[PDB]
Amino acid sequence: EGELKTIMGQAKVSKLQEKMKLDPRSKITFNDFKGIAKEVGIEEKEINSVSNALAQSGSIIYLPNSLNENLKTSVFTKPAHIYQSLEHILDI
Amino acid sequence: HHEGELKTIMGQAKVSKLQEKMKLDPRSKITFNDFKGIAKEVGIEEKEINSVSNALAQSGSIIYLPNSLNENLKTSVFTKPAHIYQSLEHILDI
Repeated sequence: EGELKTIMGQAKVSKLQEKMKLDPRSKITFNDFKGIAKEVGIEEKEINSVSNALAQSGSIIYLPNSLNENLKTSVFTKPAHIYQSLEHILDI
Repeated sequence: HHEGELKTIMGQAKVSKLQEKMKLDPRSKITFNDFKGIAKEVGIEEKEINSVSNALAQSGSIIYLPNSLNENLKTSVFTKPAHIYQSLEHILDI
């Protein structure tokens, strides 16, 4: 509702992005992503909404509906390389 | 979406390039119309801009407050909001 609450809620998701940049892993379980998010004050009640906003923003790749077991539970935290590689090998 | 992994990823790649453009742009505050222009430069249609701008705000990549009553905030996009987050926590100690 109010501007400050909005900005401060958003700041947590920015700190989430910061932590994922510094983590050396590029692929983590959703359970691990949940835990990093908790570290910056994002509760489990908000995690589905935050993951959907990060996926639509292009900031993570997360494919919970995939039939592949690997992809279904995995969060790609540095997707930029994946986007670039895909456009190159498929010549988009 | 079941079975749309490749379609999902490449649609996301457009918004990723939009965040790239905004990191490289030296401006830290632009109008929403300028933002729309930049998004269309990476191939994001007018029809998806409101959903893209919502996902970017919720992920903390922009500040965009269309419901504000301050006319300037209402039509402005903050493209490097990390400095604002940090400053706000600093000056209000929260």
